[PDB]
Amino acid sequence: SGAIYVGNYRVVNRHLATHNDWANLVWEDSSRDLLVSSTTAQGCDTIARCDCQTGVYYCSSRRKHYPVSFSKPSLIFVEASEYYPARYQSHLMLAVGHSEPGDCGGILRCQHGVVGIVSTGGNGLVGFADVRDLLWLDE
Ligand SMILES: NC(=O)[C@H]1CCN(C(=O)Cc2cc(C(F)(F)F)ccc2Cl)C1
Ligand SMILES: [Zn+2]
Repeated sequence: SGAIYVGNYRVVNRHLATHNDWANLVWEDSSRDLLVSSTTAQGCDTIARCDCQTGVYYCSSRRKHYPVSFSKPSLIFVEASEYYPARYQSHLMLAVGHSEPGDCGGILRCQHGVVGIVSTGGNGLVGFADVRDLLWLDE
C-alpha cells in the first residue's frame, strides 16, 4: 500500500484504489495501473520533472529503503495476476530489487522529488509506475 499526495490530488495504484477513490475520480489508466482521486486537504509531496535513472524506493516487505538504477518508462509485458490478465503495462520502469505484492504503493524518489510508485515485481525485479509525465498534478 501507499499513495502520493500532491496539491488536491491522491495518486494510488489503480488495483488498490478504494470506494472513496473511485467516488472522487479525477483520472485513471488501467494500462498504467494508476488512479488519481481528489482530496480536501492539501498535499505537499514534490513531483520530480527529470530523466533520472537512479533513486531510492521504500520496500515495506523489508521495512527499508533501497538505492536502485532503473530503466526509462516503457511498455513492458506484465504476467497475469488476480487484478489483471497478462498484458503490456505502459510507462513502467524496472530495477533489480526486492518486491512482494504488498509492496505496491512504495514511493521511488530521486534528488528532484517523487518519480513513481511500486507497481510490479517478481524474479528479483521491481517495477515502478512513472508519474513524472503527469504535469497537471502540479496545477
Ligand atoms: N501492475 C500490475 O499489474 C500489478 C497487479 C498486482 N501485481 C502483482 O501482484 C505482481 C507481483 C508479483 C510478485 C511475485 F512474483 F512475488 F509473485 C511480486 C510483486 C508483485 Cl507486484 C502486478
Ligand atoms: Zn530526478
